[PDB]
Formats: sequence, C-alpha cells, structure tokens
Amino acid sequence: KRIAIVGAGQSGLQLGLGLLAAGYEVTMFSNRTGEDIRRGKVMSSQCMFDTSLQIERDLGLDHWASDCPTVDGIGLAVPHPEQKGAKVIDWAARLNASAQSVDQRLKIPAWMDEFQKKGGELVFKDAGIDELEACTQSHDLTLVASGKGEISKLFERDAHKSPYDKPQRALALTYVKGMAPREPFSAVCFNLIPGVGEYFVFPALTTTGPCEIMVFEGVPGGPMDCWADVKTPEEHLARSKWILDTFTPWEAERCKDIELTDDNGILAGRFAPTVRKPVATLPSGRKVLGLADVVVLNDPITGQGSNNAAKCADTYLKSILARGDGAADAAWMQQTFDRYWFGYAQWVTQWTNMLLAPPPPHVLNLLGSAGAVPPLASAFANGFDDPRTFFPWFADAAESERYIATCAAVA
Amino acid sequence: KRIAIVGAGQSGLQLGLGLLAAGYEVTMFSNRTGEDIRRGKVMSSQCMFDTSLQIERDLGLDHWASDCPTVDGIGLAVPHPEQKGAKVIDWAARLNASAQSVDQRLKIPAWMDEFQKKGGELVFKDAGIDELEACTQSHDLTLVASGKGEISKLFERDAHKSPYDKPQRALALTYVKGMAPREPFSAVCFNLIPGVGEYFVFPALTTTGPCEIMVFEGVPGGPMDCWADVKTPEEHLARSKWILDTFTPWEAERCKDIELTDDNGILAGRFAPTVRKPVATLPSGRKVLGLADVVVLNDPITGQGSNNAAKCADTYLKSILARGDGAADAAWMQQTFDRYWFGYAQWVTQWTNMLLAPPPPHVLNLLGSAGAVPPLASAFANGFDDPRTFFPWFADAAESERYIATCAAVA
Ligand SMILES: Cc1cc2nc3c(=O)[nH]c(=O)nc-3n(C[C@H](O)[C@H](O)[C@H](O)COP(=O)(O)OP(=O)(O)OC[C@H]3O[C@@H](n4cnc5c(N)ncnc54)[C@H](O)[C@@H]3O)c2cc1C
Ligand SMILES: Cc1cc2nc3c(=O)[nH]c(=O)nc-3n(C[C@H](O)[C@H](O)[C@H](O)COP(=O)(O)OP(=O)(O)OC[C@H]3O[C@@H](n4cnc5c(N)ncnc54)[C@H](O)[C@@H]3O)c2cc1C
Repeated sequence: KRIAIVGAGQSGLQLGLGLLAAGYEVTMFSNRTGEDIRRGKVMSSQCMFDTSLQIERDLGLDHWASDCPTVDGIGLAVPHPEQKGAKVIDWAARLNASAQSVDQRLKIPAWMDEFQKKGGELVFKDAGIDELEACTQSHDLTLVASGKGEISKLFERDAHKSPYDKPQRALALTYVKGMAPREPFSAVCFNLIPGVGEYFVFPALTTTGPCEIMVFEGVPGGPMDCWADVKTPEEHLARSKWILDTFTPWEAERCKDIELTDDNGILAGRFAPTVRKPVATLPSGRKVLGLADVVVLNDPITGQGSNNAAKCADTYLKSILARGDGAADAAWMQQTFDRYWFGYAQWVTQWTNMLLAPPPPHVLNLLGSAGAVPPLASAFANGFDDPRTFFPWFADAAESERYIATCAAVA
Repeated sequence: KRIAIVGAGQSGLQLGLGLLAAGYEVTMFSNRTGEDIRRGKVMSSQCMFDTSLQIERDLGLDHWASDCPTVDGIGLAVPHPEQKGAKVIDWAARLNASAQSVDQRLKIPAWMDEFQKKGGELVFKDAGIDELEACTQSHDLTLVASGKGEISKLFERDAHKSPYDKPQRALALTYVKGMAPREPFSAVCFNLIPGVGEYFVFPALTTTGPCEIMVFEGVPGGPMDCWADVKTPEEHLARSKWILDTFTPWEAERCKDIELTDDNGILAGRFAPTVRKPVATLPSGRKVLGLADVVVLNDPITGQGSNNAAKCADTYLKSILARGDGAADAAWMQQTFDRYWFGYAQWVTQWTNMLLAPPPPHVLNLLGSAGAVPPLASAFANGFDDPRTFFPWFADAAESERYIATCAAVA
C-alpha cells in the first residue's frame, strides 16, 4: 500500500508514476527542485531504444514522442590507419524501430510535476540514513533510486559482478545546435579510434529544442583524456571541435556551424563500472532495495543506462504488483533484483565491459565483416535494443564465425 | 498486407489472430477440423506461466482464465534411496503469479472459430510443397507453424544448436478426474527418480471440465520406458497407476479414485530435441519462415513448449508489425528468428537439454539446498516463467555456490 522512493530520477519517477496509477501511496524524496534540474547541467545522453520507449508509452509517459527527433539507425566508422583522413570501416544499418533521446532536464522535472498532480507525496531533502530509517518505519517498502549520488554507497559493492574498480573511460558530453543532419537517415554515428577512445553523436531533444549530443570517451591518459584543463563553456566547445578535427574529420565536416545549446549543455567526468548487492541493511536492522544505477552502473559506451533504468523500473513494478499484500522482505527484494540481473542486466553489463577492453581479433573481424554483410550490421544495430542478442557470437571467436556465415547466407 | 500460415496450432493461431487485429489479411491452412481436434487425442500438457499467459491476455485470447484451475507453485520430490517409500528431498515454492493449462483440444478449435469470425481465411488441406509454392506467390510472407508435423522437415536441422539426435525420454500423458487436490496450494509436483525418469502432475482444464494431467518421462530402456505393450485406455490408466505405486507412492495416495477424463485423454510417444534453420527455400527459390516448434523443439520435461509457442509468436508478430511495408526477405526472416533464439530460446533450450542428461554434483547440491533455503526454491519455481534467470548459476558449480550463498543471506 505505501511505497517510499529516495531519488527523483528516471527509474524512480517511472516506478513512482506506475505505482500511483496502480493505486499505491508513494512518497518520493528529491534533493533538487524541478526548475534547478531543467536549468542545471546535462546528466546524460539518454538514447532510448524502442523496447524502453514502449515501456514509457504503456505508462502514458511518452510526452515528447512527437517533438523529439528520431534516431533511425546505428553507424560505425574506423579511421584508416594509413590513408590520411579516411576510413577503413564505414557502415550503417537501420534500427527496426526508432530510438529517441529526451534530455533528462526536460523529462525528470515534467515527471516530478505529474507525480504531484497524480497524488504522489513529493518531499524535498537531501536524504541520508535518518530519512531511510524514517521511511522504513512508515512504508511497506523503501527503494533507493539515487543514481551516482552519495547514498548509493550504502549498498555493498558486488566484486564478482564488477570486473573493474577504476574508470575505463574519460567521458564528456556536448549538446549542440547547428550540426548538419545525417542523411539519408539519422543514426548513432560511432567512431572507434583504436587505442584512443570513441566519439559518437546523435540527434535529441533538449530544453531549447532539437539538437545533437556529442559523446566522447577516452582511454585514460591518452589524447582523448583531455578535459582536465577545460574550464569554460567556450573551451569545452573548442576542445570538442578539436577531437573531431584530429581524429574524425569526416564528422568535423558536419560541424562547421555548431553552437552549444546552452552554457550547461556540457559535462565531463568518469566513474568505475559497478554492480552492487540490492539489499542494504540500515543501522536499525530495517532493509532498503536499490534500483537501477544504484545496483547496476555501466559505462555509457553502449548507451544503455537509461534503457536499463526503464527496464529495471518495469521489472520492479511488475514484481511489486504481483506481490499484492505480501511482505516486501529481504528475500522478495533479492528475488526482484535477481530476475532483472540474471534475466537481463548481466548481459548488458558483460557486453559493455567487453567493449571497454581492447577488442580481440574475432571482434575486429565482426566489425569489418559487417560493412560487407548487411544482415550482420543489422544484427549489430538492433542488438542495442536487447543486448542479450549479442550472445554467444560476439564474445566467442568460433561462434562469431558461425554467425557471420548465418548472416552471409541470407544477404 | 497478406500473410499465409501453414498449421493451425497454438503459435500459428495466436500469430494469425494478432495479425487480423492489426489489420492484415491472413490465410491459414489446417489439416484438421475444429471438432476432430476437440474430440481427438490430447497433444500436450500445456502448462503456461504468467508471462506467456499475459501475452494471451494482451490479445484478448484468455477465454478460459476464469474456468481453468490455477497452478500456484512448483514442487520437487526425490525418493529416499534407503528408507522405503519416503523422500530424501521434498519441497515446494509458490509462483509469483499463477500458471494455467488449457487443453489445446479446447483452445485451438475455439481460436480457429475466432480466426474465421474475425475475417481470417481458413483453408482445410494437408499442405505440402505445392501449397507453399502457391502461398508464396500470393502472399507477402508465408510461415510454417506445423509443430511436429511432417512438412517441418523441410527446414534444415541445425546440428550445432541440437546436441541430441535421439529421444532422451519416453513420454506419456494421462488426463484424469478424481485426483485429490494438492493442499494448501496447487503445484507442478515434480518427482525425480534417479536414473529412471520423472513424473510430474498438475491441474488443468479439458473438454469435460477441470482435471489433472499426469506426465511421465522415462530414460529410454529403463523401467519407465514402459508404454510399448499398452494398447487400450484401460491399460494406459493401469500402467500410469503402476508407475506411481512403484516409484512415487506418496503421489499414489492422491490417486485412489482416478478415472480418465475420456478415452482420448492419453498419449505416448517420443522425439529428439531439435533446432532447425528458420528459412527454407522452396523448389521455385521462394522462401518460407518457420515458427515455434518447427524451429525450436524441446523435450517437455521443463514444460516450455507452449510457453515458447506464445513468446515465439509474440516476437514474430512484433517483428512483422515493425517491418511495415518492408519486404519479408530472407534477411528479415533470419533476423526475426535470431532475436527469438539469441535473446530467449537458446536459454530455455540449454536448460532443458541439461536436465535431460544425468545431473552433475552441483545440480544435486542445488536441488537439496532448495529444501532448506526457501529463496533458492523460490528462484527455481519462478525460473519456469523465464529460464534465462537460471544462468549462470544452474550450469556452473562455482556460480551455483555463490547463488546458494546469496539466497541463504536473505532467508
Ligand atoms: C555522461 C553520460 C552519458 C550517458 N549516455 C547515455 C545514453 O546515450 N543512453 C542511455 O541509455 N544511458 C546513458 N547514460 C546513463 C543514464 O543517464 C543513467 O544510467 C540513467 O539516468 C539511470 O537512471 P536512474 O534512475 O538509476 O538514476 P538518475 O536518473 O541519475 O537519478 C538520480 C537522481 O537522484 C537524486 N539524488 C541523489 N542522491 C539523492 C539523495 N540522497 N536524496 C535525494 N535525491 C537524491 C539526484 O538529484 C539525481 O537526479 C549516460 C550517463 C552519463 C553519465
Ligand atoms: C507429451 C507432450 C507434453 C507437453 N507438455 C507441455 C507442458 O506442460 N507445457 C508446455 O508449455 N509445453 C508442453 N508441450 C509442448 C507444447 O505442446 C508444444 O511445444 C506447442 O504446442 C508448440 O506450439 P506450435 O504452434 O509450434 O505447434 P502445434 O500446437 O503442435 O500446431 C501444429 C498443428 O499443425 C497441424 N499441421 C501439421 N502439419 C500440417 C500440414 N502439413 N498442413 C496443415 N496443418 C498441419 C497439426 O494438425 C497440428 O495441430 C508438450 C508436448 C508434448 C508432446
């Protein structure tokens, strides 16, 4: 009957709104006002694929579907090692159904407003242990949905599900107006710079209207680990243009007239991919359940965090509704995470952690073959909607060859 | 716009009805009349778990939900090797949401009637190559949904996805009235007879009303490979009672007054688990796409064939709808199967093929631990709704121990 959620983020608000519509009382804690989120710094590039978008549609929460530009495909380019300014790999494939990127600066505050209008109890405070202890006394279940926030470290790191304990990439985002649209269809335009990093870009919707989002990932200490000395919006734009001129001049051609969407449409940072145990025990002995990035936090190189957020919240909502009047005890909490992890997120996570490492031979054979075998490119593109479909052929050389043959036979 | 389906079975009719509601023309071929199916032999024990049932609900096809008894859990019993007539393992766990078994003898004919009333073109013929050649000339896509029927061998066996080339179990079904209901909740009551076979039983709905379905699986050539000399309905009932008296007398206690639901509520047979390539090329060079059991055929020991049928048809329908006016070429066909196989059915199949083999030590430790660690029993029970959640802990000793610890910590 009464649910508390700490952290007014994508997963937490989607869950909270779903719970209100099913007739629960929901208390939510936010450490920011909607307006400060709208006008603050960008948090994400939030490219959501069709299955995740459908989850929002089914809750009536796709309020931006008409105004957000669609992302219709996935592209991959790799610089030619010899021939200057050219590509040795350059292919694209259409997504079976469109993806969309609606800035969290728009979506989170709007969902916060809707949460209130639907009877959600929104409480504004930077919550700590004391708030969790209070919630667990007055609610049948308390979830922590606080992203990369500090209170997330209350959940114990799960070392066996976390192969990394340091950032594998130095990250940056630049939201821009004026980029030349991709033709003849839009796409996430991935650029793999061997041994250096990745640049990818795609159209999106933000607070000033349609834009494109540039995403930069640098191998730590290499030429694209290059944001430390950047201090102003204008130096950020300039450093962004520098990466494209230096490593992806074919993309620089689209960017001769780009401006920032706004001075806060920028970000630089890094974090270690981490998986945590989903049940935390408070000093009183009461329990809380972690949600989405609190328990599964991946590097954004695969564009999956917001997709995880939506699918995680959907799985948790289904689990709550099926429990009915049952107790939300530690076993039910652990089982809810297990279905999410074993059934889905372990595969998103394994795929992403593999891409962070240097690519093995069979993987380079797959990326190259895809430019000549369209069914295999199509399998790569649409694997972004459900990364389970990468297994076992992406991870294993012998299977990659069998799958290349399957694809070649229907080309 | 125009779709042909050969084989009026569960997957084919669910797909066909979904397609009619989305506004397609659908031609369907059946080699039997509805009435001969209603009054013919049983085909299945069709235990459907909640996710599969929800697929039917979302199409408006759960016409029996109110009258079919619910299956509320999963149980496992193992005879005590020493102590006569007792069990060394005996536990149960509730399903998070009910399963249901609606006899195909009821469901298929009713769906055939609905298919006609919704404008489906139902054509009665035992279809062969000539019918496929005709369909492919007059339809944008032709699917083969013909189960274990003969025309299914037009699709090439996929040897790498088929570890078996012979039946691993001798099968039998007996639908009965008069069995003592399980208390305090219903369940699939599995009985593992080491080195001999399996007996499992659960309530269901058939043409004469509620019943229970007995399922027998025997290691070939052992004491439960015992249907060859059975020739009459009465010898079938008697042989069924014999297995229970000999190997599971605790279940025999429930059966002192059982009768067959009808003389055709019996079946005995066997088949090799097989996976096939989904695209078949006709003599003319045109192509057809196989569906459900045509391309993924598992032994029924895990109760997954009808669940696969529903999830396969759902995945194929989603793929058709997203293609729109696009061509149903061999690449699109192969991609549709790949999403089903890599994303889901490879895991159902690996789990099932492992259970068919003698169980390794870590698996026997898991089954035993579950009787003392309720969260682990709960994970076993609800894994039937999505067998992806068995991996990797069921298949690997080291991971099985980590998961037993996870479960024990929240018990
Ligand atoms: C640079 C970058 C790029 C990304 N690009 C993509 C992409 O293209 N596609 C994609 O799918 N994913 C992407 N992601 C990931 C995605 O943004 C996240 O994984 C997703 O938002 C997770 O949702 P969440 O609900 O778990 O957390 P969040 O959406 O981050 O919610 C956390 C919120 O909780 C609040 N909070 C924190 N602590 C407290 C507290 N103590 N009390 C109260 N409130 C608190 C904070 O204000 C914060 O807004 C990207 C992430 C980053 C960092
Ligand atoms: C003994 C047994 C027990 C089972 N128990 C379970 C259980 O408890 N739970 C579970 O989930 N699954 C179970 N299954 C599996 C399940 O019944 C099937 O996997 C499921 O029906 C597959 O659906 P389908 O649409 O692919 O095929 P089907 O439902 O079998 O449809 C095939 C139909 O096509 C028709 N046909 C064949 N050839 C042609 C042709 N040339 N032209 C026209 N029509 C044709 C036939 O008349 C037939 O009815 C069991 C199976 C068996 C054999």
